[PDB]
Amino acid sequence: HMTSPFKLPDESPSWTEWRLHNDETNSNQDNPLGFKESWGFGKVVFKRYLRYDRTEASLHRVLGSWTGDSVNYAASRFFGFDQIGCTYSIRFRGVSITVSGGSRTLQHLCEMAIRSKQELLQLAP
Amino acid sequence: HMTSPFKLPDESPSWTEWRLHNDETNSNQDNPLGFKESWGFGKVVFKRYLRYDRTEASLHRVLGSWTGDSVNYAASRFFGFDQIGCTYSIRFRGVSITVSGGSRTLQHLCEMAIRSKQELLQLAP
RNA sequence: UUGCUGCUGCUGCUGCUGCU
RNA sequence: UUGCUGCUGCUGCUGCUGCU
Repeated sequence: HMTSPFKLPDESPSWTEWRLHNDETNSNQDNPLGFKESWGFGKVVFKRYLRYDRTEASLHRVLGSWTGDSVNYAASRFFGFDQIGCTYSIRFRGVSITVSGGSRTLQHLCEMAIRSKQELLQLAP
Repeated sequence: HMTSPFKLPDESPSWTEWRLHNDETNSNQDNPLGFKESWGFGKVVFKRYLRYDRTEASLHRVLGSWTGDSVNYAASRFFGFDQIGCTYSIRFRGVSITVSGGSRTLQHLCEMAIRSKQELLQLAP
């Protein structure tokens, strides 16, 4: 058991739900069920698939999936004298963004990760 | 010879200039000579080190180092039926951002790359 | 484009090394 | 933190493969 940086649980679709969504949507790279994101600290990675429908209500919900404080609490379990690498990644509609650097830069990594997340999820389709 | 996506030439400092800058600046991860960025198309990568001093004039100059059109002109030299991977990376003050995906998403990659570049270069120190 | 296995080729990050 | 060499460990992207 490990404390996760995420504050919402994973919502990965089953294979059947994915196949049903594929049968009832025209392009499904344009209209996925949601997006995937992950936070890596040294060799430990935590991942989420979150549903997102491009409304303001849904954007607000998924932007609450991690904060600077929840990331710092989870990441500090792995910190010591030497710096470790930290990475946030998010993929949505065929585009991935990663924000990465050493643990001494974690506050800045979170600031850039949250802004990347918001821009990507709001990208004109 | 290859057509580059960049519209400004490389400004990598020499080793001596870097050592002189290191002797006259207090922290040099806080106050680097500039930032590094690269555009990768399949296995071909183009890189720049650009000087940047955190003023509006300098931000405006370095945001002119590539556009959607200069990236598309350079990247289309490598396109064909199958998609290739495309990646933009930028590192500044210890934080790297990469934006990546397949060549069919290149317009969106540029849109997200330019926004990432601007946020990172404007990040509060 | 759900999740995962094996292969490939590139990148990015951390640490280390030897120049510059 | 200039640029580069060799090592390491993770990630991300493209393509391919076999489930789900």
